[PDB]
Amino acid sequence: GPMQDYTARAQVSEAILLAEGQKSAVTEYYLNHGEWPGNNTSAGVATSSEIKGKYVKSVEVKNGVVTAQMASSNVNNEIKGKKLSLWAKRQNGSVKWFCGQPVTRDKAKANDDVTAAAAANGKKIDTKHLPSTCRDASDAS
Ligand SMILES: [Cl-]
Repeated sequence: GPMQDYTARAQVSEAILLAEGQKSAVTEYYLNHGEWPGNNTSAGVATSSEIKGKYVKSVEVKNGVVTAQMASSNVNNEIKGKKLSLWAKRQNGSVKWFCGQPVTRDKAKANDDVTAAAAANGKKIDTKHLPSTCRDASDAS
């Protein structure tokens, strides 16, 4: 119902905020090297398990894709342990950021494209629990 859906959405908003804190480091890496950072340390951000909050367990950087993982003990059943991603694409004076269900990038260096995450049993936050500003499909432009 509406109380539950609100609770979940509010919790997911914290994951987005924590993931957004990594954007500047990820972009800087890309501009410095002409390719995305493979991992958190290369990007100059904290190890993933240190990027945490009340409702957020971790934030991982993998080939420039920033993926947040919800906690399990104090979040809504439907989002426990589930994930969302942020990723960027060059516009050729700046980058544009995207946010939605989890994605991956196979290589650090191709139109900056990403693909929908393929891990079997996928733990993707349901669309209804994503903010209106975080519903991009993997193929969005
Ligand atoms: Cl937990």
